[PDB]
Amino acid sequence: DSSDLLQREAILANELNILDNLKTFLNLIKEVKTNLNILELENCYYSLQSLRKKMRNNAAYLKQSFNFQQSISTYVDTLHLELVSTLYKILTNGFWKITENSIQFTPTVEWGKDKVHIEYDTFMDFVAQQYFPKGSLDNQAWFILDMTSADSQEQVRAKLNTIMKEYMNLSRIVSMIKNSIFISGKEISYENEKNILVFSKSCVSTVLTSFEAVCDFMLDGLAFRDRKTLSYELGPLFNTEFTKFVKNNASIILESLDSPLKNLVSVINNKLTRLVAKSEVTNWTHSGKEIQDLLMNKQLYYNLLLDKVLESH
Repeated sequence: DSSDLLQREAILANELNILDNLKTFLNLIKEVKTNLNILELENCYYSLQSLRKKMRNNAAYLKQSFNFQQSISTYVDTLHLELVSTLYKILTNGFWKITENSIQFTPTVEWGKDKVHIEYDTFMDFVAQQYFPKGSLDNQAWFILDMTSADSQEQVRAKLNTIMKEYMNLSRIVSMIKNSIFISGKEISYENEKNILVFSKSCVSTVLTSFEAVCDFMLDGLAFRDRKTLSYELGPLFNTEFTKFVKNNASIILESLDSPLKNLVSVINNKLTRLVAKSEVTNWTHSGKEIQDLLMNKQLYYNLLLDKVLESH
């Protein structure tokens, strides 16, 4: 009974220490949650940074009984998922909306009930820094690594992985464009007002006009970031396939001196040239000389005919 009395006095002696400790944790969690509600999502990451610092450093923390301690560490986990999920929704469904035959981009959004202004470059600046600072996804980073619930961690990875794969490396956009340009019966269109690139199903004119849609979208539809990424990835192919197509349809494009397909071919040519300059890449070039010449000099048409004939002659 004096042991019961002792224990009771031990417990009470540690009470104010426990509540003070709890009070701190709640203040740090309040921080995370405040920032998340007011969509200060850059800050919110640093709020989680301090919190995971304090949790890593509290030696009492891991000594708390299983279920109680686990429930706090899981709460904070789902704040990890909440911040990333909010990031992913603003990105994959605010700045970008990519259906299976549309690609839409907007450099600005007014998000949530309180309608807060967010700018794509500012946003993508901190997102890159915090989650992909090496240029790829940091799988050894505390954000992923400190999480202690399997399902919420898998989900955080998945979301961050696709943000890299599809909204940084633009992989799906790159393949949608790749699978349509210069392919007969695959139409593409560009509505500059709503800034959407629409893929359809449906001649030499239609192919050129739809490749011009792609061009216009990259020239005028994108942030510097993504024009550069797509141009890096597609530029080589743009080059090979524009000219191959023009040469293959010479007799319809070049057979007359002032054929109306020449205006369109000219325009796409100067646009491809503006693209290289504008995207600032170095993996491909486009002076546009070869096409300017071909369109201007009838003899070059005759040369193609001559050349083609001599292959199987």
